[PDB]
This record gives sequence, C-alpha cells and structure tokens, in this order.
Amino acid sequence: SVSVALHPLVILNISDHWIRMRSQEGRPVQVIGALIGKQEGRNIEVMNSFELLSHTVEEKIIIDKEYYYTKEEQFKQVFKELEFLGWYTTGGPPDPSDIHVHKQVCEIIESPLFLKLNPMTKHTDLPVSVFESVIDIINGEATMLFAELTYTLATEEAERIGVDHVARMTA
Repeated sequence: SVSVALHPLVILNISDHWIRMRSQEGRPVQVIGALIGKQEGRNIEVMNSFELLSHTVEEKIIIDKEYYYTKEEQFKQVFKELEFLGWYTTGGPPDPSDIHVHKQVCEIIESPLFLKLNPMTKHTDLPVSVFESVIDIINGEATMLFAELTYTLATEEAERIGVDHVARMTA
C-alpha cells in the first residue's frame, strides 16, 4: 500500500516511446522503460521516465541490465536527488509476460511500481494504470499477481511550462 502521484511528463514520455518505436518498426510494438522520482514514506511521486533496452531470449523478454546501470548512472549524474521507482510497458491488462519482467525489475529495486499504458483506447480518457505486485497463495503455491493502485496527477509549480501551457498552443 502506497500513494502514487504521476507527473504528466511520464505519460507523455511513455506514449512518445511507443509512437517512435511504431514509426521505426512500421508496426505497433511493446515498449519498456524505467520510472524515476522520489518516495517519502508511503508517498511515491513519479517524475520522469526513460527508455530501456530489452532482448528476446528463449521467447522471453529480458531487460538489459548493463544498459540499465549505465543509463541510471548518467541520469543520476544530473538528477542527484531522484531514484529508480519501477518500470513501465504498453499493452492491455497485466499478463504473465509482465510478471516475468517484473521479477527481473525486483532484482534492481525492492517493491518496484509497474505502470501500463494502453495505446489502443478510444474511449478512456487516461489509459494509464499503476500496479504493485503481491504474492498470493490459493492451491498450494506462491503466485505473483498485480494489485491495481489508485493514482493522482501530481501538482506542479506555477513556473513550470507544463501540459496546460503547451496545449493552449497546439489547437
């Protein structure tokens, strides 16, 4: 149980990653990355994200750890006060592939957040969901599942040039 505030930039970044990869590959593809921000007590503020490299090995998605560590290192050289908080991907509801990848991310951080963005909604006006993992037992054995969390959009400073300011210009 945590409270989660999401900065608009995170949502825009993830959609951007998906749009750019779809253009590059000529088809929609799943994209994966890191969530960055701050946590104080049970309160998590998700401030930014960045793309991560993965490889498909024996038909499974493997996060490139060496890529991640270099990427994190460079990010922290600039943003000294921010921390890795979890990971994101795109698609529908959480699935067994997400579970397999989440277990890798659990090797980087204790209790990573998981954010999924659905790039194929036409109806929902914020196709983003956030999860934490839980280990449930029902017929003998530990089973990792995702529990969905409520989130809010993070309050931003008056001097920030944010989504409202820029949206006034686009249309």
